[PDB]
This record gives sequence, C-alpha cells and structure tokens, in this order.
Amino acid sequence: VDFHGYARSGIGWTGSGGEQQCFQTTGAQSKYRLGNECETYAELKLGQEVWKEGDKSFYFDTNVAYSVAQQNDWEATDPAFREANVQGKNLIEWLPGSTIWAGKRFYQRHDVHMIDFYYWDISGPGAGLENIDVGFGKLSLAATRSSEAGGSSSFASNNIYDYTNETANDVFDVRLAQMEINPGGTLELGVDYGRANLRDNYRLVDGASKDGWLFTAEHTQSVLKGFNKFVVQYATDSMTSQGKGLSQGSGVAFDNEKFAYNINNNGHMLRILDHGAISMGDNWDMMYVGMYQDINWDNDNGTKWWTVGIRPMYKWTPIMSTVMEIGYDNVESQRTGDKNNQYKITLAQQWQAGDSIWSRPAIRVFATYAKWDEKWGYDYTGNADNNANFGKAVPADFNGGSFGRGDSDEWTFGAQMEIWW
Amino acid sequence: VDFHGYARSGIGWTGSGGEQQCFQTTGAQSKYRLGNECETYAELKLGQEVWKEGDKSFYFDTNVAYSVAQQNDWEATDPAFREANVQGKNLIEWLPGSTIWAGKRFYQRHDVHMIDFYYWDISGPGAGLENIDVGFGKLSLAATRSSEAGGSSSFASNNIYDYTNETANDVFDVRLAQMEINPGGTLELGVDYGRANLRDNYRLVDGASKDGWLFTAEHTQSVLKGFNKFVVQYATDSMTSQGKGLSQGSGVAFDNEKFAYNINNNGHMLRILDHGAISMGDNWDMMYVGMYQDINWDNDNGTKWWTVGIRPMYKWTPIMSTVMEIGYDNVESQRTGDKNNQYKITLAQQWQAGDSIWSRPAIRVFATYAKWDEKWGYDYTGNADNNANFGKAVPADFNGGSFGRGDSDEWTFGAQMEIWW
Amino acid sequence: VDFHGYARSGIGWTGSGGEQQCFQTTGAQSKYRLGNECETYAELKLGQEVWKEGDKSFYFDTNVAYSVAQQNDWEATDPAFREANVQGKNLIEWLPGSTIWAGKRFYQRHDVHMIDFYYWDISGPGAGLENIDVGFGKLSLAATRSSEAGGSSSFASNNIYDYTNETANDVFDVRLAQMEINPGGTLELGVDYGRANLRDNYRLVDGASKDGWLFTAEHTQSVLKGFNKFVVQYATDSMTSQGKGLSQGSGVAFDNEKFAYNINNNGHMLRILDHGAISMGDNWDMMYVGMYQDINWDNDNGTKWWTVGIRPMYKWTPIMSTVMEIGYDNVESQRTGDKNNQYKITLAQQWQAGDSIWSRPAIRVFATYAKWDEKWGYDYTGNADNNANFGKAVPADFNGGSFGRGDSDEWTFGAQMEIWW
Ligand SMILES: OC[C@H]1O[C@H](O[C@H]2[C@H](O)[C@@H](O)[C@@H](O[C@H]3[C@H](O)[C@@H](O)[C@@H](O[C@H]4[C@H](O)[C@@H](O)[C@@H](O[C@H]5[C@H](O)[C@@H](O)[C@@H](O)O[C@@H]5CO)O[C@@H]4CO)O[C@@H]3CO)O[C@@H]2CO)[C@H](O)[C@@H](O)[C@@H]1O
Ligand SMILES: OC[C@H]1O[C@H](O[C@H]2[C@H](O)[C@@H](O)[C@@H](O[C@H]3[C@H](O)[C@@H](O)[C@@H](O[C@H]4[C@H](O)[C@@H](O)[C@@H](O[C@H]5[C@H](O)[C@@H](O)[C@@H](O)O[C@@H]5CO)O[C@@H]4CO)O[C@@H]3CO)O[C@@H]2CO)[C@H](O)[C@@H](O)[C@@H]1O
Ligand SMILES: OC[C@H]1O[C@H](O[C@H]2[C@H](O)[C@@H](O)[C@@H](O[C@H]3[C@H](O)[C@@H](O)[C@@H](O[C@H]4[C@H](O)[C@@H](O)[C@@H](O[C@H]5[C@H](O)[C@@H](O)[C@@H](O)O[C@@H]5CO)O[C@@H]4CO)O[C@@H]3CO)O[C@@H]2CO)[C@H](O)[C@@H](O)[C@@H]1O
Ligand SMILES: [Mg+2]
Repeated sequence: VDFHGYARSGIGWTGSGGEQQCFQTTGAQSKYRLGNECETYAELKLGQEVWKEGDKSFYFDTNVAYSVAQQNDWEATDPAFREANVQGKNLIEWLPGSTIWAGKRFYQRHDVHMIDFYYWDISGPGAGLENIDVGFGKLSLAATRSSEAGGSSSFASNNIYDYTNETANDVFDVRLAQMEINPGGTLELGVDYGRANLRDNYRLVDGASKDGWLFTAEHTQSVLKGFNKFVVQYATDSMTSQGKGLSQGSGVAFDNEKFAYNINNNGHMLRILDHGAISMGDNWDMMYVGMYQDINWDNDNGTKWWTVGIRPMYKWTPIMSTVMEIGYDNVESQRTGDKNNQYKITLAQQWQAGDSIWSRPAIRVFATYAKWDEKWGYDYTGNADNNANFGKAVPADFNGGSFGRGDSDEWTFGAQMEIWW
Repeated sequence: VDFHGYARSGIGWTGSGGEQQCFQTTGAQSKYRLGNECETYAELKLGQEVWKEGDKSFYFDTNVAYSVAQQNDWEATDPAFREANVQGKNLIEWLPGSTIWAGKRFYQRHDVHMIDFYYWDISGPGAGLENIDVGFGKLSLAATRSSEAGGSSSFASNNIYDYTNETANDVFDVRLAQMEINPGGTLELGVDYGRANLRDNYRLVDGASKDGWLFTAEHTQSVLKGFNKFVVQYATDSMTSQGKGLSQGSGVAFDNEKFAYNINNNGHMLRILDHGAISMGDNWDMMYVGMYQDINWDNDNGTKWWTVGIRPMYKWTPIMSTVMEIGYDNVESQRTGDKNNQYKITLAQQWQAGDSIWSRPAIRVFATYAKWDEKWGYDYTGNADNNANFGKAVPADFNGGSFGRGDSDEWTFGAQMEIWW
Repeated sequence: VDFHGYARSGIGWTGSGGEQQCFQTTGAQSKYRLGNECETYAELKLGQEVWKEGDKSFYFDTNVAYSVAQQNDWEATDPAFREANVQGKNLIEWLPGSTIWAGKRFYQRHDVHMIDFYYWDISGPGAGLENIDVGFGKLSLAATRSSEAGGSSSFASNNIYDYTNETANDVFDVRLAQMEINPGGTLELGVDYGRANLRDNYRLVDGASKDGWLFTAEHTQSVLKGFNKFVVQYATDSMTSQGKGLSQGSGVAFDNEKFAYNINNNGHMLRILDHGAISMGDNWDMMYVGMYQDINWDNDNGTKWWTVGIRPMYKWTPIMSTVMEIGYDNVESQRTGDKNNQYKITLAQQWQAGDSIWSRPAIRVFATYAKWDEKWGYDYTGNADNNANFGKAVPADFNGGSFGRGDSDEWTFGAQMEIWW
C-alpha cells in the first residue's frame, strides 16, 4: 500500500495569556501561516497501483482528513472522506499518455504555500480525461461537482425562507498546459464554467446569479534554482464567492438559526498573483507572495485585498535553520470604503529533513507578533431575521457596536511540526 | 500490512434536472445497481498475519466504512467500525484445518452482486469454530449478535411507548458445506436460530414474536466457466423482517419523533433465488438473477416480490467493453393486494483491469432509464402517535394522499468507478 | 508504512439475562479487566521513518482510536484523533542520543495492565527534548496540554454559571530515569507542575485550586524472569482529580443540562503501587497488583481506595493456557465514612501467539463472577441546579433513595480477542 499525506500539529501560548491564538485580517481570505496555525490538521492517504500491464495501469487513491483542536488527547471528530478515485493510465490507445479517472479527487490544485491559499481548486466528486498530448501542450478536461446548502424552491415563493433546498452546481473545466511560451517559462491556460443545476421544477431566487466563468493564466518561470509563478484570474458572478473554480449560483445563505439570507454574488473578481521560491546561494532560501484581489459585487459588499510577505530561510546546517516570515494584509470594504490591515512578523528556529525551504518533516520553535488596526467588520449580530445588515460590512463602531478586531497587538510562541509525505 | 477494501464513487446527472437520482421499486429490498448507485461508499481494511509457526498462524483483520453523498469535497461523516477480529488457524490439533475466531467480523456472507442484495449475512460481534472437517463436508459453528433500538420494558406496561429499552438478539448459526451432492455441484445447508435476549426483569410487548428460524440450502453448480447458484430459504417470525439471518424479536419500532410502534413480525418468509455468472465464448460474459420473495405476516403487511435481470458484457478488448443491465421488479402489497413495478434499462461503456465481468477496478460511463408505475406506498405521514396507519401499506391515493412513486419515467447518466481489492 | 495498534473485541452474556455486563466498584477508578471488558476498543497507528542519514532520522507517528459498543455490525462513531507527531533523533550533536519531538503524542505512559489503570500519563498536544544523557541517567523534558470544558469567566461574576469558558491547563514535566540505584533495579524520578492558564482578562472561580504538583518515583526490579515495579506518587490540588499528571485547576464541572457546579479539588493524593509479572518455572506466569490510593479533599468528598488482584496463567501448551483472575476493591467515602467493595473471580481458557502472559493475539473463552456490597454512591439525581448534593458521596439509602450498586451478585461469560501489534 502507498502511504501519503500531510499533517501539522503543535502546542502554543499567547503572550497575554492562555493557549495560542492565530491572527487573520478581517476580510482577508488567508493569513501568513508560520507560527500562526492553531489546529492539528491531517490527511492520511492509502493508495495502490492495482493493475499494470506493460504501459497500462490502474491506480487507486483515497484520502481521509481530520482536524482536531489540539487542546487534549482524546479529541473525537468527524473525519472528511475527501478522495476515493481510480485513474486508468494509457487505456486509450490513440490518446497515449492520457488518463481517464472517475471518483472523488483533489484535481490539479494550485496554491501558495506560505499563506496556505488555494487559488485554483475544483476538487470534489468528478471525472475527466487528463493529459491529452495536443503537441504544443497537454490538454485536460474534467467535470466536478459541489452543492450549496439550500438555495432552491420546490415552488415559486416570494419568500426567501422558502429556498432551503440544496442546489447542485457543476463545473466544466478545460486546461491547456506545459506550453513553453519562452525559455524556462511555461504557460497554462484554463477555462471554468460553473452553473447551479436545478431539479426539475425547482426555482432559484430572483436575480440569483445562476452561473459564471473563471479564467486562469499561469506562467511558471524557472529561476535561481527555484520558480516564480505569475497568475492572473478573472471570475464572473457565481464563481466570485468561492473564487477558486467552484460555483455558487443560488445566492442564498443561512444563519446559525437556519434563516435564509441573500449573499447575491453577481459581479466579478480580478486576481493578480505572483509567488515563488528562489535559492540565492548556498545559505539562503526564500519564498514570497504578492497579491491583489478585487471582488466587486453588485450588492456593494465585495472587498479589495492586497498581501505581501516573504519567508527567508538561512541554513546553518544542512538540517538546521532559522526561518523568518513577514506578512502584510490590507483589505478595504467595498460597501464602506474603510480599511483593515495587519502585519505579522514571525521568527523561528527549525530542524528539517533536508536543506530546502521545501523540505518536510520540520520541527519549529517560534515566536510570533502581530499588530492590527481594523476599521470595519461584518455585521453578524442578530439573526438573518432580526438583522437586516446581517452579513454586511459595517464600520468598526456602527450603531455603537464593535465590529472588526480593533486596533491592537499580540504575540504568541510555541513548537510545531509540519510534514507532507 | 495487508490492505483490502471496496469503494465506488462517481458523478451523475438527472435527465430532467439536477444531480443523479437512483431508482428503486417501493416495497423491493434492492435495485439493479449498474448506473443506479448514488453514494460514495468505501471500506478500508488493514489486516496482518501476526504470528505463524509452521502450520499455525494468527491473522488480525479490521474494517472501517465510510459513506458520503458525493456532492462536495469536504464531507464530514461518522465512519462505521465494522470489523476487528482475530482468527487462529490450526490451533486445535484434533480439529485440523479449523479456525477459532472472536471479534466483530463479516462472517461468510452470501450476496447477489448485481442487485447488491445479501441473502445470508449474520455478520456482527461474534465468535465461532469455523471449518471443521466432518469428512463429507466442512462444518462451521458461530454465534453473533445484534440489538434493536428499543423494544423492552423495565416493568410490565400496557403502553407501547414504555418499550424503549434496546433489546439484544442472539443468532446461533450452524453450516455444513462443500458437500458434493453431484459432479460440478456442491451443497451447503445452514440453520439459524435467533432470539431476543432480555435483561433480567425486562419484558417484551405482548405477542412479540421473540424468536425464529432461518433455513438455507445453497447449491453451486460449475457451468460455462462460471457458476450458477440456486438458493432456497425459509424464515420464521423474528427472522422475517431482516430476512438474512439476523433476529428482531421485540417487534417495536420508532418514528422520527421517538414514538414507539408495532412492526409485529410473526409470520414466515419464503425465498427462492437463482443467480450466477457464465462466460459464453470469448466475447461475452453475463450475470443474471431471478428471485421470488414472499414475506407473509400475521399483521397482513408483508409483500410478495419478484425480480429478474441480466447483465450481459461484450468484450471489445481485453480491457474495454460494453456492459448492459436490464432489471425488473414487481412487488405486491400483502395488505392491499395492489402492485408496484419497474423496469430499469442501463447501457455502459467501461474499462476494467481484466477481461472478466468480475474484474475490478472498472471505470464506467453510463446512461440509465427507468419507468415505473406504483399503485401503493407506505403511510409514513404523521406520527406513530398522530397516525394509526403509520407504517402500513396503503393505496397510491389513500385518503386523497399520494403514496408510492407514481407512474413515471426518468433517465440519468454519468461516470463511476468501482473496485474491490 | 509501519502498522501498529491495540484492539479488543468480543461477545458476552449475562448470567441473569441479556448482553454481557461489566463490574466496577463505585468510587474505584478501575476494574479487573479479564472477562470484564464490554466495548470494542481499537487504536490503529500508521507511522513511518521518513528520513535517515547515518545516525539521524525523522520518524512520523499517528493514532486514530475507535470505540464501539459491539452490539451490531454497522456502528457509526466519532473516532478520536489521538497522535500526530514527528520525532527527530540525534539532531542535536552535543546532546547525542536525544530526541526532539512536537505534535500530539502518547508520552512515556505508565500503566498496570490487568486493571488497565494508567498511573503516569501526561499525553496530549506537546513538545519536548527527550533522552538527554546526564551520565548517571537519562533526563527528559516535556510540556503538554489539556483543557477543561468550562471554568473561566470573561468578567468577575459571583455566579458560578458564568464560568463556562474552556480553560487550558499546562503541564511541565521533568523525568530522570534509568538510574541503577541497585543491581537489577532502576529508579525513575519525575516532577510534574500543572497550572490553569487563563486568557487575558479571564477569571477563575474563587478558591479554584489553580495549580498543583505530581511527584513520582518508580523502582523497577528485575525478578523471576519478570519485573516488579514499586511506585509512590503524591499529588497536590489541581493534580488530584485526574491524578495521572494532568491538571484541572478551574474546579468547575457541568451537569448534563450544561449547569456549572463546584468540583473543588484542593487537597492532596497519596498513591502507593506495586505490580509486576513473574514467571515461576516453565508452566506458570502470573501478574499482580496491590494499591492504596487516598484522595483527600478539602471539600471532604475524596476517597480511600485499596485493590489487590493476581492473574496466574498456567501453560498447557506453548500456545494454550488457562488464565485466572481474582480482584478485590474496597473504596471508603471520605464524606460519609461508608464502604463499597467487591471481589471478581474470572476463569478463562485462552490461545495466545506465544508462551507468555504478555503475548498477544489472545482469544479467550471465559466466565466471570462478581459479588458486591456498596453502602454509598454519588448523588447524581437531579440537576446541578435542582440538587445541592449533586455530585456528592451519599449513603446507599440517603433520603430514601438508592445510591450505589447495592449488595448483589452476577456472573457473565463469553469469548473475546485482545491484541497489541
Ligand atoms: O508531485 C506532484 C504534485 O506536484 C505539485 O504539488 C506540490 C504543490 O504544487 C506545492 O505548492 C506544495 O503543495 C503543498 C502545500 O504547499 C502545503 O501547504 C500542503 O498543503 C496542505 C495545507 O498546508 C493544509 O493546510 C491543508 O489545506 C487544506 C485546507 O485546510 C482545507 O480547508 C481545504 O482548503 O483543503 C486543503 C487541502 O486539503 O491541506 C493541504 C494539502 O491537501 O501540502 C501541499 C502538497 O500536498 O507541494 C506539492 C508537492 O509536495 C502539484 O501541485 C500537484 O498537482 C502534483 O500532483
Ligand atoms: O475470496 C474469498 C471470498 O470469496 C467470496 O467472496 C466473493 C463474493 O462471494 C462475491 O459475491 C463477490 O462479492 C463482492 C460483491 O459482489 C460486491 O458487490 C462487493 O460488495 C460490496 C457492495 O457492493 C457494497 O454496496 C457494500 O455493501 C454493504 C452495504 O452497503 C451495507 O449497507 C451492508 O449491507 O453491508 C454491505 C457490505 O459491507 O459492501 C460490499 C462489500 O462489503 O464486494 C464483494 C466482495 O468484497 O466477490 C467476493 C470476492 O471478491 C466469499 O463470499 C467470501 O466469503 C470469501 O471470503
Ligand atoms: O516497547 C517500547 C514501549 O515499552 C513500554 O510499553 C509497554 C507497557 O509498559 C506495558 O504495560 C504494556 O502496555 C500495554 C497495556 O498493558 C495494554 O493494556 C494496552 O493498553 C491499552 C489498554 O488496554 C486499552 O484499554 C486502551 O486504554 C486507553 C483507554 O481506554 C482510554 O480511555 C485512555 O485511558 O487511553 C488508553 C490508551 O489509549 O489503550 C491502551 C493502549 O493505548 O497496550 C499497552 C501497550 O500498547 O505493553 C507495552 C508494550 O507492548 C513502555 O511503557 C512504552 O513507553 C514504550 O514505548
Ligand atoms: Mg459524529
């Protein structure tokens, strides 16, 4: 059996008191991870090539994820069964090197490790013909699925609370990669078309976005013994909320009291990303991100986000180093024009199983410091029924309340382990 | 470690709209599976022979099952811990070749693959001396356990709602197999005696069936490079409801509102089955079932069921074929004499890791069509308290209601993977 | 992948009726296990040495525990994710042979197998530098964590129900082992200091113990081809309730109706233990325990406990024996001076994968008999709100009630499997 996975687990403390806390800018879709992760998360994969004849084989892959809080030993939990697929390589003679897979699978996902942000991920139940050689590049085709909690009505109601039927959304993905636009550089182009797929006779809210498009262009350039990727994405409507390739065309959401509400996503998103890792010499490695994300919605509740951070690693020994991370977020409310921001500065001493910034296991002993100043937050007081600004951006002191994290500081510290295998 | 299991996962669509739907005749205990399974189901076994000395060994087996809906990636769930037993082979000198096992285990279960119907399965916590050589055949002995949700009273009440104590049932199984009644044919005979096993001082409802018997005779005939099994079973009372070897002698059931009710099972069941798989030549494989099940209860709510289906596979290549399934169900209400029926016709193009109809992995791309016409359904409207016909067969339009699936059509299609390893 | 674990699963019956029951003296923190365990419990570990260079390696270990009731096959459950750590051996040059680990881990726990009682176990999320060679012995250092359900107030309230915030507790452990105080004998000394660690601005109840100490001294003496351990421990305050190395400094507990209550643990505990296993000749093995535990609390609700039992095994064959266990408990209420006691006498015929009393797998067929007489129990009638003696020791007939198990008998029997691998 093949055994693979990922896991991070550790123990931390808050400078001001109690267990370790993690810091994330309100409105930001990520946080700088080093010395800023507060769960024990783990995926345990058990796969196995079950049949091979010459060039042909059938591979079987699975994945069961756990995520506990790490405040005790016995921590019962509901594991997510995330993957169970079969990939058949070289089964179509006239489409050599290509795979046909079906099942629940993590499909070609793209992410930025240091902020743990996945920008292109349509994983889920699915099927596809992957890696067809089109000569100048490799062409792939997949259809995956997701489904929103409610959003549909068995009959046409004018009352939003009548749209509580789960609504399946379908994504149809087409990618064209490994095109060498230049020397050292490759270009991948992708098109995603998602749409809410209603049961016969069901209806979505009026004005529900219903569908959308995600367009991706990733350029990878080999550099300094590392790489640099430059991404540019553009989403439309129903693809703006999840913003990674998955569709939410119903536009209905529910509060903790099962009350439906209208998170209308018509609009568009523009994402421009640049990240990579470069080795500069023998004693330094460093990863970096820079991103600007603009979710512009028709309802005016979008956000304009900017992040920048670097993680320079200096190797003392082939298995010991000093890692340092510095991140900065700044999110502006579309509805209110206010701005939230934060800068995190972490310093760690680690031991890796390798001389890379990419080598895992890694055992870290760190200290983190964050200082923020948020001038707006979301109004989640009340009920989707009691409240009418429920789920909206609102100023920090709106109606004499407290919204956002405030303007403060904090420092934490602890030991952690991280490993993909 | 040994790694074994089973898994099926896929993505589907409904001709009329939304995700794939599955079709099963109301009153039928199964449905024709090809292109008609709507969950991601998976069992992951991890066993290991932990000790061996010459002829003697101790094998340790486990099984953890998951079953998600496959409408998203992250799907939290409560896995069933189904097996954790130890089998000791050849530990009793004067009973050579025999095993002594104890633990929770799937014990010698018999099923009909294409309708995924298990007709002889007493699996559960248990213990037994398996495979004793009696000369003309192999004799096995096991005792397993199950327990119904409520059914017992701490004191004698006249009120059914007082019977909410879980009631353990015990099965005592004896099988005599591998007897060669003829050439190419073997005969297995089995006797199952189950009984509700009450705590000291507890009482079961009046008229509760309390116990029962299941009698099995299976004849396997080697044929056409395949086999054909002919089964005949007869159950009595408390063994009629589950009808596979497990006992439910309390006769109390609960509605979703915790209301007790009386699902009295005194009566008997007669099952006559014939299924198998035969290869006819080099280009065809085909499995088939034919069954007639008659659950006749004292309360008149039993059913008389008939199924027939065939799954012919024609091999284009050693690893590619066209599978087709055709199934027909027809269940008649004992209480009302009405009839529900359906015919499913599926057509699929698959790729297997083998030239057999039994070879897995298998990746299918299918289209299914079902057309039904049900004239009765069960009355599950209301409450075990509000309703008095609660849980009874009732005509399709009873009291101006709608019971049963109606008289309709539908077609679906999608891609799926199936694999046992 | 490395595959390890533990598992026990079986089927039992109660002499007087229904499934097997287990017997434990009210007030005792354990019971004699042989033929007296009523769950299917299982830990499945999957680890793997992920990197090795010469003397250096990184080992990755995990653990997922299940515990079902074993009254049916399909038994859904919430598995506990208990371990996910990385151990780096020999990574610190000038501290050779030593390990640095971080993650959630079962750390050097001590237990008495036959009563399944862990007397020194601080496992949980943690980190440490283990096995430093101090010359005369090996010195280890670890910090682990636990957290109580509530116990903290966001503001100073006088009302106990205001202390519902989870309160993290930290343990700081230091051990000094493998010191050879004599020939055949080793000495381990340990010091544990635990303390509730409050969020900035939170408050614990008044008089909450807040912290404490656990002091351990274990002497292992090689004897009769076995060992004998003699333990002496002394806890203080917040370490008295769990009494194994974990801290509970808040002193607030909750009833099943979320009502807070005061389980004040100021006081101390004195534990004097002696257990071991010795082989006496070729045909006998025998394990034994003897313990006296005195939890003396300021609130007068502590207990004074005494246990003694032996498990002599006589080998008929290298793989078959007759095991017998005899245990006696006697707990006296601190609050009421009354006494509860019981004696269990079990007799089993087993088959092991070895000629040891320590060899597993093991398949047992047993019969157990217990006879008790309890003169006090805890008052758990009512509510933390309705009741005021809620959670207190109370006489068997207090206020005309029934508290304690009474004065009775019972016998059970069944087959079971046990295995660590
Ligand atoms: O070798 C073929 C392989 O190559 C490439 O994979 C590499 C990635 O491109 C590269 O970025 C890197 O990926 C790492 C990732 O950086 C690292 O962080 C880790 O990812 C973890 C997250 O850290 C963890 O938080 C968790 O995230 C969850 C999240 O909590 C959950 O809410 C939801 O969003 O799902 C996430 C994922 O389940 O899990 C992820 C891992 O699942 O590990 C990544 C790799 O496993 O390194 C990769 C090689 O090691 C290609 O991208 C890939 O397609 C090729 O197959
Ligand atoms: O080699 C020794 C072995 O031989 C024989 O096993 C073979 C079977 O006789 C033969 O019929 C076939 O069995 C397959 C079965 O046909 C196939 O469908 C699959 O079974 C799955 C179901 O498909 C799946 O739905 C699921 O069913 C659950 C069900 O959802 C749940 O509600 C409840 O009813 O439990 C069921 C089972 O857990 O799971 C089953 C599998 O557990 O796989 C079967 C085999 O694993 O092929 C067998 C050999 O591959 C003997 O019968 C056997 O005793 C001998 O040990
Ligand atoms: O080889 C290096 C190893 O050596 C030593 O380990 C040995 C132990 O010292 C020795 O006593 C023995 O330990 C056994 C134990 O006797 C046996 O009972 C079993 O323990 C099970 C329990 O039986 C089982 O009930 C369960 O207990 C749970 C409990 O239900 C739960 O509520 C909570 O309290 O956690 C408990 C544990 O999770 O699980 C335990 C096992 O986890 O197995 C033990 C060993 O696995 O034999 C050991 C060697 O086989 C050192 O002590 C150890 O540090 C060294 O690493
Ligand atoms: Mg659960």
